[PDB]
Amino acid sequence: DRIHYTGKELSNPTYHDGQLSPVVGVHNIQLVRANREHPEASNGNGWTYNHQPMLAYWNGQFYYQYLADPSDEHVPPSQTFLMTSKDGYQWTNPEIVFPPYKVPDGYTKESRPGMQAKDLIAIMHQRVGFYVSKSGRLITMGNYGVALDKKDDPNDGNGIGRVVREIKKDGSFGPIYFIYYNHGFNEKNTDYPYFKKSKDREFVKACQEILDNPLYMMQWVEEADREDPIIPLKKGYKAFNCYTLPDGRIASLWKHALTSISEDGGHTWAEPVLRAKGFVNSNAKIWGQRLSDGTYATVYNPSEFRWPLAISLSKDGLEYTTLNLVHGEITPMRYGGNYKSYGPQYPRGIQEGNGVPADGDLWVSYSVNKEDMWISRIPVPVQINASAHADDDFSKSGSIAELTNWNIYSPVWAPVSLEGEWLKLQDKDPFDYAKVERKIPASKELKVSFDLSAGQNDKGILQIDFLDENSIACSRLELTPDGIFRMKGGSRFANMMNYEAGKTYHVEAVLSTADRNIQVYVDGKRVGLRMFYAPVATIERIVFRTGEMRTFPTVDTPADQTYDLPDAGGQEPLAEYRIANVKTSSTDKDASSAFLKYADFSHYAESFNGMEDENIVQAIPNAKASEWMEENIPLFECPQRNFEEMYYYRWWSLRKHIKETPVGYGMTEFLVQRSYSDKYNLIACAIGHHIYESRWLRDPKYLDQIIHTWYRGNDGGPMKKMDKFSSWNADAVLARYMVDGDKDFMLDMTKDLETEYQRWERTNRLKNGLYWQGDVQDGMEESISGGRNKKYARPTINSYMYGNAKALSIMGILSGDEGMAMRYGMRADTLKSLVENDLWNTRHQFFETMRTDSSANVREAIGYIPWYFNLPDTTKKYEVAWKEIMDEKGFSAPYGLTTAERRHPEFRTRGVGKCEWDGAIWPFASAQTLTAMANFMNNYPQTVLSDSVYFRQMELYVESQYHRGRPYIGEYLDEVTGYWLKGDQERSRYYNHSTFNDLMITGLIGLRPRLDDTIEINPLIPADKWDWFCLDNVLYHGHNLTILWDKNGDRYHCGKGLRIFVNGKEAGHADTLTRLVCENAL
Ligand SMILES: [Ca+2]
Ligand SMILES: [Ca+2]
Ligand code: NA
Repeated sequence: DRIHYTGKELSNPTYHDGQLSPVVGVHNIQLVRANREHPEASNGNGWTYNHQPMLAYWNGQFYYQYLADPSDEHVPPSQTFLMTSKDGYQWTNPEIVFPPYKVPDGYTKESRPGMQAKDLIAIMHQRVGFYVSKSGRLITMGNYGVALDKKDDPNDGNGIGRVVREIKKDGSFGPIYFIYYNHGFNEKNTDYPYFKKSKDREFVKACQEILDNPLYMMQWVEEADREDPIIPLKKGYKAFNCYTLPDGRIASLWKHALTSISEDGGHTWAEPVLRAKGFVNSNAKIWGQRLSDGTYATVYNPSEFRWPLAISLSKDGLEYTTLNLVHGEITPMRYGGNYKSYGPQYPRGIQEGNGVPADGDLWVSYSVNKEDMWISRIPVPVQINASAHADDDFSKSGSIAELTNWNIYSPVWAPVSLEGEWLKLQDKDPFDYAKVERKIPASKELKVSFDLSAGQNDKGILQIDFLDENSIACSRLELTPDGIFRMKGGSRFANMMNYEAGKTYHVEAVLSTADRNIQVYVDGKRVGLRMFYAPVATIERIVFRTGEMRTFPTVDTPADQTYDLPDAGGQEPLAEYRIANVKTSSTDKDASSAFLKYADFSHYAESFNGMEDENIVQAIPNAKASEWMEENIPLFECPQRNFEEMYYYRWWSLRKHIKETPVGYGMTEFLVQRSYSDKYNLIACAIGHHIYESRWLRDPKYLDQIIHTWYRGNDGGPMKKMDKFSSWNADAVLARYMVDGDKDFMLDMTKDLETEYQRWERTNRLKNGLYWQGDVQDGMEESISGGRNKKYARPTINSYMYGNAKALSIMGILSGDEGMAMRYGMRADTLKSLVENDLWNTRHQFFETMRTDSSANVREAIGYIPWYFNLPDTTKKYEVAWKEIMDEKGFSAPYGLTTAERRHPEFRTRGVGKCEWDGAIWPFASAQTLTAMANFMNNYPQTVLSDSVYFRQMELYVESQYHRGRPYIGEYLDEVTGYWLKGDQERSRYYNHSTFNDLMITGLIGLRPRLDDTIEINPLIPADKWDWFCLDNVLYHGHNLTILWDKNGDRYHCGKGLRIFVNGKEAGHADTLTRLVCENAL
C-alpha cells in the first residue's frame, strides 16, 4: 500500500544529533570545503554556495556531481562540478562538467514585466545527474534555468533546457548536447547542438533511453515545461526518487516524504499522493533505496530543521521501524548567502541501475549548509548495536575504510587517518574538528583502556566523552591547550596531571552507573575520581573529539545568514592526537550475552514468584531466583510465547532443587521429604537428567558440588542409595565435559565412575551378559513389560551401561590410559551386540524387554533408549521403530508421548493416582525419547521423521506443562486429557525428574556438544515456523556462544539467516535452517 514509519523513536531538534544514536561504523567524509579566500582546484576555485549532490558508481568508481554558484542561491554565475573516487575516501578535484551558460540577451518572463536579460548567466538546477545506459555508457546531465533577480524562480518551466554529456572510461568527457528544450528554445537559438546530431550512434541511443524511461521523466518535472506530455505525472512533486519493492512494484518518495506506488514501471502512480504516515520530514529531501542485503533504508532530516541526517530501516520497503543517526554534526556556516540554511541536507544516493559499490555498503551524498560537500558510508547490513566490546589493534588495518567498528567524522582540514598502531586525529580547522566514536555493548559497569599521545601540549583540545543512547555524556576527560589532562566533575574540573607532547600514556577509565562514578588511571596509577556530571543507565559509546561542541545553531536561530564569519578562510595551528589499543569490557552479569539482555526476560521470574505460593525454600529462595538466573542461564527468545515462557520457567523451577548440605550443594528430585531418599532428601533416579540439564548453568560451582555430593558426600564415599536406581551417570559426566570443557573435573571423577560401573556389573548381569533390572529400580514401577522383583533384561539398564562403558572408554583416551580405553570399549561393543541381537524383537521391529524366556511383546518408550546413547547401527531395519512416534496406536497421544504403545491391551490397566508406567505420559520418559529422537535425526541417515514431527512433540511437551492456567511440571499426566495425575497434591509441584532446556538447546536450537574445537548446530525447527529466534549467553568450552536465526534481518540487524557468534564475533552463517559447522572456531 504505502511507505510509512511505525517506529517510536523521535528526533529532538534541540540537539544537533537529535539525541539519535548512530548505526555502527558510519564514516562521514568531507569532499569539498568551501574557501573564498584561498581558492584552489580542490575547493571549486572559491565558490561558497555548493549544493544538490548526485551520485553514481561506474567502472569501479564513484561519480559525485554537485552544483555551485560563487555565493548565493539563484545568483549567477552557476555551474555543475564532477569528482570521482576508486574507494569513496580519496577523490579527484572538482572538474567543471557543465559550465556557465549565457541566457540570450532579450529573454523575458511574464512574471517580471519591464525586465530583460542582458549579459546574464543562467542558473543550473538538476534533481537527476546520471544514467548508465544498456550498453554500459555513463551519461551525466544537468539543466539551465533563468533567474532575472535574487527572488526569481529558475525552475518555473520557462528555463532554457537540459544538457547531457558522456563520461568515458579514460576520465575524458564527450561533447555537450541538449537533450530537452524548454518552450521557445530550439537548435537555432541554443549554444550546444541537439543530441541527435552526434555521429556516435551508441551515445544517441543512450540519450534516447533516458527519454524513454518514465522514472527519469519523473525527475525532470520541476524544470521541464508545465504540463509537458513526456512527464508521466504532471504535478510538481519534488525531488522524485524510487525503488523496487520485493514484489516488483515501484515505491516513490518526494520532498515532505510524499509517497506513492506504481505497478506499471512508473507510467502511472497511485492517488491520492500523501505524506508518508509517521515520517518526520520537511523540505530538505528524503532518499530511499534497496540495500545490497535485500532490505531497505531511508536517509533524511527527521525534522522541520535540516538536522540531523538520520537513517530508518525496513525489511520490506514499506514499513520503516527504526531511527538512528548518520550525520549529527553541524559545521558553522562560514559564508552567508541567499537561501543557505543550516545543517546536513539534500541526501541523494545511487539510482537503481546506476551501479552497486563493490563494498556492498550504503553511500549517500549530501551538502552541509549548502556550503561544504560530504559523503557518508553506512555499513550493510546496517547494525544498530555493537555485539562485542572493543579490542582494537589499528596496525591490523591498512586504511580507515577497514575500521568497520568505528564511527568517523573526517573534515578535509580535520582529517582522521591511520599511522601504523595509531588512529590519528588532526585538526587545523577553526570551524570544525576530527571525531571518532567507538560504539560498544550498552554497559552499567565499564572499563575502557587505550594508549594516548598528543603531538603538542600548548594548543588544541581533545575531549573524551562516555555517552548513553540519548547523547548524555556521563563524564568527560580533556587534554587542554595549557597542558592539563583533566576530568569534568560538574561546573568544576579535576586537574589530574600535566601532560607532555610526544609521550605515550596508558589510560584506563573505570565507570559505574550504579555508583555514578568514574576513576581514571594513567600508567597504572589513579589520578582522578569523580561522580558522573550527568547520570545514565548504561554507557554505549566512547567519543574522541578535537574540539568543543557548538550550541549554535538552535531551534531559535534565524533562518537566514547574511554575514560571513570572521577569518572565514583561515587556519588554526595544527593539533594532533593519537590513540591505540582501544579495549572495553564489562563485569555486568549478562555482559557475556551478545544480543539478548536479561532485563528483557526478568519479568518471567517476577511473574513466577507472584503467581503462586513458595511452598518450600531451599538454597536459592524465589526472592534470589532472578539474580541467580541472570548469573547462570543462557538466554532464549522466539515469537511463540509458550516455548519462551517454558524456557524460563524450567530454569526457575530447577533452581529450587539446589540444596545446601554439610558437604556442599545437592540436587533434589522431590522438594517434599521422601521416606526412601538418601541423606539430604537425595534420590538417584534422575541424576542423568539433572546433569544433562544443569550442564548449561554458567557458574560451575553448583553442578561440581552436586556431583561430588553424590560420589563423595557419604564419609568421603558414594551415597549408599545410588544402588537403588539404574545409572547413566558416566555418560552424563562425559556429556557435561562436552559442554564445559573442564578437563580436570572430568579426569578427577574417572575412578569414581569406574567404581560405580563395576558395582552394577558385579550385581546386575544375567549369565548371558545382559543386564537385568527390576522396573521399580529403573524408577518405572507398574510397567507392562514389567518387573517388580524380576530380573528381566530391560533396554533401560542395558543401554545405560552401553553408554557408561562408551563414555568411560573415551575418558580413558582423554586420561592417556589406553588400557582403560580398551577395557571399556570392549564392554561397549559387547553390550551393543547383546542389545541388537537379544533385545530387538523381530516380530514387532522394536527394542523390547526380554523376560526370562521370551520377549515381553510390548512396545514401550524404553525401546527408544538405545538411541539416547547412539547404540544402534545405521542399518535401515531399526528405523521402522521410530514410525510409532506418529501413530495414535503407538506413542502419539493428544498431550505428547505415552510410556507404552496405546494399542496394547494392558495399556493403563493398573489403576491411577499411584505412579504407573503402563502408558501415561512421564516427562522423565518424554525427555529420554526426545533426546534419543534428536540423536537419531542428527546422527543417522534417516527418512522416517521430519523436523515438524520433532517440533510438534516439543510443542505438546510445552502445552502439557500447565496446571490451573500456570506453568507446571509434575510427575506424570493423562495422555488424552492432559490431567496431571496427582491433581493439586504438593509433592508433584516443581518436580525435577526430566530435562527440558537441554532439549531446547541441543535438539530444537540444535547445538550438538562435542569433544573437539568444532561448533556444530542443526536446528530441528521447520522452515517457516519462526521468523526469528536466538539462544545467547551460552558458556560452551570456555567461550560465550550465540545462535540466531533472522529470516528478514530485522530482529537482530546483523544480516539474514542462521548465524553463530563466539564472544560476539560471527563464526559462521547459513541462508537456511540447516546443519552449520564452524571448524576450529574455538
Ligand atoms: Ca542521479
Ligand atoms: Ca578545530
Ligand atoms: Na536515542
